[PDB]
Amino acid sequence: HEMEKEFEQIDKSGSWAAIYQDIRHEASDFPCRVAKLPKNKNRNRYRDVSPFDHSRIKLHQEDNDYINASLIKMEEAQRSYILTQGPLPNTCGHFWEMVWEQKSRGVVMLNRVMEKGSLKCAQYWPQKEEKEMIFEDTNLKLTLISEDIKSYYTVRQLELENLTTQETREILHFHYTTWPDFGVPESPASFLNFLFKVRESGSLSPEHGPVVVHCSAGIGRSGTFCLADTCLLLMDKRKDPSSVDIKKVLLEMRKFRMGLIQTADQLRFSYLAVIEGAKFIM
Ligand SMILES: [Mg+2]
Repeated sequence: HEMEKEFEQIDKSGSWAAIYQDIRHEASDFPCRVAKLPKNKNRNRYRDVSPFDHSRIKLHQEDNDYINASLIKMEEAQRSYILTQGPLPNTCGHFWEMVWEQKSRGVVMLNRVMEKGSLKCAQYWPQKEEKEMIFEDTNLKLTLISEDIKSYYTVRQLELENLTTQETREILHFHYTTWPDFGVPESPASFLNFLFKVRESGSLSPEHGPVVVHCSAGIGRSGTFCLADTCLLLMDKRKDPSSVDIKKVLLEMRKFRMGLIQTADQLRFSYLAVIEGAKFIM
């Protein structure tokens, strides 16, 4: 591989910081007028992280249609993802309305609810079978049916019911529970095993709505997930897999949501995950 020796070169020169700065400078800037309306102030977890108007997900019920979520439609890779912030105590109803309305089958969570003793996401799913959640604003019920708890991630079977129609769906909740408190994983092996399990589930199939991916702001770890998955798809489809340019792919993604990949260490980690995943995509 070359991005393999190309990885070596960037490591060698200590230019991750510079390459990452270049991405920030080159990234698209589109308007986020709706996210910034006064009435949406309490629907944003971070004032500095907003969906662009052109790609935001719109809620369908008769109220206010806004949720901080973006559709990332990766044209060449042929896969779409919704990236969204960790829901707030007042937007869990909206979050599950989005999953229903967009026909998602999987939700991918990349943080723990509390990290370093600080809350990063509301408890937006039920931890106990007998204590289901009812979101009275959006008329949805959510029940934990089972979970498969593993050392580095947990997969939950959730039943989401539209209480208006009594229709139900099974939603798979893929929760990577072991991202470090500071920095990125030393090795991408667990992250890749996690991604491959999400893939294996069918949750990323074009038969279903886009997978919902989140972390706390929905741009950093979430960025890393969608970037690695898309690069690996492009290296599998493209006539010559060495032509896939991770910085170009990330700029393409950032036409859909700002800020994806939040640090130079995250950008390095994405490269490393894609290089290692490729060996596995053998
Ligand atoms: Mg119990």
